[PDB]
Amino acid sequence: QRFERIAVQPLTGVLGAEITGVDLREPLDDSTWNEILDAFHTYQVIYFPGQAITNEQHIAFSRRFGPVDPVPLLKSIEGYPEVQMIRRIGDDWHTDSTFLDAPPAAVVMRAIDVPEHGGDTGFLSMYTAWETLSPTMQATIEGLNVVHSATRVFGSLYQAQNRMDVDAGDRETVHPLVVTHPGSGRKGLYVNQVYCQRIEGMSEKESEPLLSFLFAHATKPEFTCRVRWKKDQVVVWDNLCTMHYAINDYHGQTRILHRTTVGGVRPARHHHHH
Amino acid sequence: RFERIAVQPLTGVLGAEITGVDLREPLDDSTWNEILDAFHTYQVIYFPGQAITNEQHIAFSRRFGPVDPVPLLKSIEGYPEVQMIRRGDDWHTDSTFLDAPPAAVVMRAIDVPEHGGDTGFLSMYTAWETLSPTMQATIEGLNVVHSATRVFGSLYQAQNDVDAGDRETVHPLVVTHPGSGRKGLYVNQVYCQRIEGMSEKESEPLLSFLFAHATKPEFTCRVRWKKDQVVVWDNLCTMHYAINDYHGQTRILHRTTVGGVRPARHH
Amino acid sequence: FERIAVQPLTGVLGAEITGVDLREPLDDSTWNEILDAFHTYQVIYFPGQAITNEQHIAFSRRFGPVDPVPLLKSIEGYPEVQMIRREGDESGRVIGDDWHTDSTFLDAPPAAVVMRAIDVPEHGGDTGFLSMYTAWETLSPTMQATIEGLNVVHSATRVFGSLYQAQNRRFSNTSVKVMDVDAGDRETVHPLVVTHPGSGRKGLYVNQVYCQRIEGMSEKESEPLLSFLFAHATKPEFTCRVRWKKDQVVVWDNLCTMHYAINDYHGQTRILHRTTVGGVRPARHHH
Amino acid sequence: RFERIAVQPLTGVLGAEITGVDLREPLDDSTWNEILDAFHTYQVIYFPGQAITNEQHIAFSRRFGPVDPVPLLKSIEGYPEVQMIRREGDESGRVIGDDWHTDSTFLDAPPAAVVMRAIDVPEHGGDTGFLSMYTAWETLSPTMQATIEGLNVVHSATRVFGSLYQAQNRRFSNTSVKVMDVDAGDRETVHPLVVTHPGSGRKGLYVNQVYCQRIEGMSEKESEPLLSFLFAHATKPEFTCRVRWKKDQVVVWDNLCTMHYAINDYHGQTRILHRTTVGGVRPARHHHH
Ligand SMILES: O=C(O)CCC(=O)C(=O)O
Ligand SMILES: O=C(O)CCC(=O)C(=O)O
Ligand SMILES: O=C(O)CCC(=O)C(=O)O
Ligand SMILES: O=C(O)CCC(=O)C(=O)O
Ligand SMILES: [Co+2]
Ligand SMILES: [Co+2]
Ligand SMILES: [Co+2]
Ligand SMILES: [Co+2]
Repeated sequence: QRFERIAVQPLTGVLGAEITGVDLREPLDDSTWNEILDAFHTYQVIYFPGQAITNEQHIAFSRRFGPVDPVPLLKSIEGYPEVQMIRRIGDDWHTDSTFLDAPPAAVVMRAIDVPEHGGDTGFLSMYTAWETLSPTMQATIEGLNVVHSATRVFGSLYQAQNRMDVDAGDRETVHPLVVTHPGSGRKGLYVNQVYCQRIEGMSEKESEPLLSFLFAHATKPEFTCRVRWKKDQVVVWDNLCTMHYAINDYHGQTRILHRTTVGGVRPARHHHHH
Repeated sequence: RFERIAVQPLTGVLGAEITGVDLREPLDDSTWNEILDAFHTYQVIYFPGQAITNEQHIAFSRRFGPVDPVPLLKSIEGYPEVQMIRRGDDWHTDSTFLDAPPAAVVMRAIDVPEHGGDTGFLSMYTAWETLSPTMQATIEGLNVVHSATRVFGSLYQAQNDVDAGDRETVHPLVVTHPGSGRKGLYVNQVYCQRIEGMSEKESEPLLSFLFAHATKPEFTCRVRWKKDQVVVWDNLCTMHYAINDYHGQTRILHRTTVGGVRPARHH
Repeated sequence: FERIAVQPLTGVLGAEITGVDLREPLDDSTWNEILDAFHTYQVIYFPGQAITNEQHIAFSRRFGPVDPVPLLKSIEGYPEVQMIRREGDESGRVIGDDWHTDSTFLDAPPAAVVMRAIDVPEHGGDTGFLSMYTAWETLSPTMQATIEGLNVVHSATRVFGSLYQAQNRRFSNTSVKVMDVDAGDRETVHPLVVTHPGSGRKGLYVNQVYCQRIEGMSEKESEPLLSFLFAHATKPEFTCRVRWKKDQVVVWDNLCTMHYAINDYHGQTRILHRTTVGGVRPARHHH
Repeated sequence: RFERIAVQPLTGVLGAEITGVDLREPLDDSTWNEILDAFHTYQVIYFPGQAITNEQHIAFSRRFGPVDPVPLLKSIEGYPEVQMIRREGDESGRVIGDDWHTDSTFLDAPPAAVVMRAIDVPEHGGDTGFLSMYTAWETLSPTMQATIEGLNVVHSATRVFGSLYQAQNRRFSNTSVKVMDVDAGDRETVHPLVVTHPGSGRKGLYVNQVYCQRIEGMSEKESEPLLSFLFAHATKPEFTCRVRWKKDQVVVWDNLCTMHYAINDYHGQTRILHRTTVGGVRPARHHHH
């Protein structure tokens, strides 16, 4: 499509794009914002090189995407509670915090101090993962829901490795296996190995073959892109329709990023129509 | 509840010993109906001590459904419905690559080892019934492509009539038994290739899960063969497994096949 | 066999022993034949043996000293005799319904178990057995050479340790003692391949209930090999199936067999009494 | 380290951009030695702005070893040593190399290296994944390493152009691919599971899903779990890099210690690259007896 106010360079044939010709230190006019939002909706993960911005500017940019909440979480930046420090879940493919009834809609991350080489982030499209399934596979699983919890990350199953709050780790939520993105209207797969326990109404054993197949299917290299971080890069990813993977190939070097979270609504099959 | 025969179940899931009946003789209606009841309930049934003839084996078989005049290479001379079986070891049921596989098989031990050569059986009713309602609802409408390609078609030839080996048929994943009215799972690793409409990759995890689920020991029984034992198994709602632990000994049985109707979800 | 009658159950393992009265002391010649049959057939059963507790204990003592198993409740009056019991009304976890051999989380697991039917269903409640000699002997020479030197980490974590506590499938108070979680998590290491101290034969020694990983490997590294061995050892042709009749006594070798409890008797009482004979540390050689 | 070339590593595991060199020209000894160093270290190297001709591509290739064309691929027009990787705008058939593999491991002596040049490539799309089998090997536990180091693996082309290929329906186009012999597709060779690179002296894992059939001496059932585990382990994203192609980019990869993966995310566009293959020696555990 046509971009007049920004320059967009797609990273692959599936997802990811470099956005230039904008200064995120400044407020964005309506026309420029609308192009950024349509690039976000199309490309699903977008990155802005060369944006030496402040905390308030990071927060204000984030707010264009949706609400960002006065969080004061343990890793909140002092004086700027909407920004968290990320200093280095992780190295399995996932999307963030799917154990919540309403996970983030997006995340906006800024490199503060990063390696010259190493520390890439993989991304993939769950739209493409869904669309490459056969019509029969689609019809078979489209109505299923999946139980998500943090039990293997900070709940009882985690604790039971022998060598946050445990109740909060164990609390289950249920999301559709196939979700409709509230902004693009597109269907995407919604499952991940970090937080998904089982299909709602099935046993774990019953669920395992299907979940394992979907994990392997979604993560084929051709559904993926790889983002390199440079100092002052801003990355925004769609937390509903992508998954990501943190690459730890920079042993012994400092990696510091700041993060804001944009709030979403309950993942759903639709937002009041089909 | 059985007045004309004596029935001793082999396990809590399937299999039963039937005594108090002489298969040399014609069966009156009341006795036949009890045998058919026992067959429908226990799914694999065995009659010890039945020193019968070929025509008697054939006539007993005909009570279950049609048995076809057509000889095979292994037909007994003079008795083309009876075949000699002389000696499998994956769980299967027979000939599911056909549009209409056998409904049942009636096998008679002629000369068999004193120990060794058991046959495992399992119930696909119980395999189906131990799946959660949600798993059931999710897969009940699927159909499965069966062929003999890995037994005597192109895939077999590539690792070791080929057109007949490759010919595909489709059966429901879940079938209703035409006599009992019960639903059972219908899949096996020997002949099932993929789920109709799905790729192989899509299909394999679900098929492998169902194969592993159906073959848990508690869904199973084990039949020992004795001279003159007659065994009948339901070829739709059971699977079986040939145990080869009798290296170097003669094992001869006779078999008749009872014809069935196309496996289906409803009649 | 001159003193006993032995009827093998299959071509791989299992035999019926008759012509013996276990109410009586056994002369040397008869005992030696029973031991021969045990070593050969690996699981042996004696049909019509309406014996008392002292007699069960005395028969057990011929195999080795009595060393009770941690998890099971003792019968009233006899600490060496333990229950396997399930009630008509019970719906909780069934004791033994994955392939295993007993208590492999111990440094020195039982050598053998002698179990007697007290009150059992007319049909239902069989026990599966398999031979780990045969499991080992059907591996290719190259597979054998590849894994013969490996050891395996065993623990009870999924039965009464932290992983058990973390899940919902729960044992009944009926046959099973209250237990310590640290003792459930405690690791022991055994060889993957063991030499039976009585027969001198090599057998595979791994089971899905108690084995966590191969010593020195990660769980991920271990899983393919362990899963392959579990599937390989449990093929039906390596197996037999024992039916219980009232007063049948069964003896199994706890080192070279595995067993499987079949629960196809929902709604019926099943009671058996059991004595456990102590063994020594599993090892690759006894020289 | 580098005085004659500029080297920019792509990731912390493998891959590097090489600039400050003109591949139209012969390379002096000092410059070649640095390129070879970089190749040995980074395992896949790429040279962005190299509008070279066929003779120059061939002459650069010869610095790595002699030219030994790969069985499957079609030669270009005036040059039998230069082969096409090509997919047309229109094409819907099997894509060349869309499983992780290294090339032609069914040969007793597979290629040591490949040098590939972009002729006409999409503006976005058609990346190639690479990974390091040194790093795959080195992240296995010492005990796992000791357990499998002595195994050998049977390779053949049966699923690419032998009987198993003929028995299935997913078909290559006539476009980049020669008509092939089924017996040659089925012919087995055996390589060690762990190989020593003859130039770097480093051990790397040597297994791939395209050509490996079983472990020598084992049944298929015995072999499958180990091979599947190694395939999954070697292809973790952190062992990988992703190379984007620009027109006139020259890429050289080590065919012994890397694997690669062709990404097909450019449905409806032409992609043409030209390739020369450098011959290598029998993979082996040691080059010192
Ligand atoms: O460090 C990164 O690139 C992203 C890490 C991650 O998994 C997250 O914060 O969601
Ligand atoms: O042991 C048996 O009689 C069953 C033989 C068999 O498996 C077959 O009918 O294909
Ligand atoms: O109940 C049975 O059949 C055997 C249970 C068991 O595993 C045991 O007693 O060790
Ligand atoms: O097309 C590509 O990206 C590489 C394909 C491949 O495997 C090859 O050229 O050997
Ligand atoms: Co994350
Ligand atoms: Co059969
Ligand atoms: Co037990
Ligand atoms: Co290739």
